[PDB]
Amino acid sequence: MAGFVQAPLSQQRWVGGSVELHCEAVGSPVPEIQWWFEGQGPNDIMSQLWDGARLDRVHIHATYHQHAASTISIDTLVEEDTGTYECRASNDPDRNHLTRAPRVKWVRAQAVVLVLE
Amino acid sequence: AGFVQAPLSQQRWVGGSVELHCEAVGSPVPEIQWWFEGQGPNDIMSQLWDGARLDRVHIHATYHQHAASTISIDTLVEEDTGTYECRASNDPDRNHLTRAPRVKWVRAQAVVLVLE
Repeated sequence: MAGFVQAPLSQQRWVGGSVELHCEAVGSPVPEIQWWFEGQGPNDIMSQLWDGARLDRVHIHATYHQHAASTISIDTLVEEDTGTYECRASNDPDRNHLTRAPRVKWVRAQAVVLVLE
Repeated sequence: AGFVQAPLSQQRWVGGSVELHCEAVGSPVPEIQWWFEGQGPNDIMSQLWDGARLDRVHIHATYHQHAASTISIDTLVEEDTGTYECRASNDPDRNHLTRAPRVKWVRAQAVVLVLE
């Protein structure tokens, strides 16, 4: 299984600033970490963030020696960066792809980021 | 509200016990709840309560400066296996006095596996 030894921390930032969130997890094998995001307002749903997202303002750096560590950074914040950021970790062999054995659950830990003008 | 410590996944034995811990900050000091979802595509997340499962589940919390909460489970059985979720919020409407603006609580999860 996979478990968190550090969760990302909620924070309030300013339009034009930056934010950095950190996540750490253990397991054997060493788990993979992904970052996911959900905006405000009942239209928005959780989707995966990727290195280079949002016009290359989002950056993800990860290492996997002995334990999983991952940092997500966002340049030059705008208001719509506001929302819930979620770190997910798993060492399930089928987590990528499958096959209709349909469904690895990743453990999740959340931080809310509020961007004010 | 944010977490400064999430619960940690662990593997235990039928007949054993487990203890999960959660810590969160905010101002006002946020409330913490624990929720649980079993394995197998039938199961959905539901709130755990102090005394649950025939009084095998106990929840102790304190809210001075920061929110700290511990859930303990006595005498484990296989169906205690699943995902345990700590939720935290300091939203004034979270104990949802009908007022229809749907508070989101921040969540942090640990998986507990109970093997025979």
